[PDB]
Amino acid sequence: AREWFEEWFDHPLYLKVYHHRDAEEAERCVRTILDLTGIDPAWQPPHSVLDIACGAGRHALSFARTGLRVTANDLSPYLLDQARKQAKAEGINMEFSRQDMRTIRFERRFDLIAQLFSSFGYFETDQEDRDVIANIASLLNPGGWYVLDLINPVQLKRHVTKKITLHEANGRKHSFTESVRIYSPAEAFSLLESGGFAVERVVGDYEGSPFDEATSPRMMLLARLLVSR
Repeated sequence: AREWFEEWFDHPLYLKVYHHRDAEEAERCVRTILDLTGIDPAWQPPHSVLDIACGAGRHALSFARTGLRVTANDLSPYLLDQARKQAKAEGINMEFSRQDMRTIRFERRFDLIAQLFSSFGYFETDQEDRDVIANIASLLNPGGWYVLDLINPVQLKRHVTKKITLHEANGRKHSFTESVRIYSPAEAFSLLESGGFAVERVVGDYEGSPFDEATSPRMMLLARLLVSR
C-alpha cells in the first residue's frame, strides 16, 4: 500500500488529500526545513530533533538519514512499531517515545522540534494547545527551532474532523479520526509569538514557496526560540 488519504469533513463541505510514498513529501519537507532553519546535519556532535508526531515514521526517518539524532514520538504503538521496523531495516539509529504532547517530558533538550502533516490542534479546548506550545518551548535548547505544519484554511472552501484509515497486510484496520482546531494565519502567529517564539518564515508548500493566505495549500511556520537572560 503506497497510497494513503486524509479526509476533512466540515458540516457542508469536504476535502480529500492524496499522499503517495513515491512523492517523497517527507524528504522534501525535511530538505526545506534544513535549508530554511540553517541546521547543519554534518555538525558534530549531531543536533537533536524531536518529531513530536512521527506518524508512520517517514519524516522522522528522513531527519535521521541526514545524520541528525532523532527521537520519534507518537501515541499509537502500531505507528511507532512501524517506524522501528523501517529504521531497523535501513540500519538507522532512532529513539522512540510514546507520550502525550500535553505532558511530554524529557531529560534532554532539542535543537529542532517538528510537528508535521497537520498533527496539531486535536484537543478539547484552545487552552490545551497553548499548553503544548509552552511545553515545546521548554524542551528546546537556546535558539532552538519549532516547525509547525498546518493546513491553510482557504483550501477547505472552528473545528473540522480529519479522518485517516490504515490497513495492515492481513487487512487489520487502524482508524485515526480527530477534531482539528483550524487556525487562521493571524491566530497561528499569535499562538507562537505569545508562546516564547519568533516566527522566521512561513511557506505555502514543502518546497518552500512563499505563503499566500488566499492560495497556498500549506501553512508551515518556522519559528525560533526568543532569547532569555
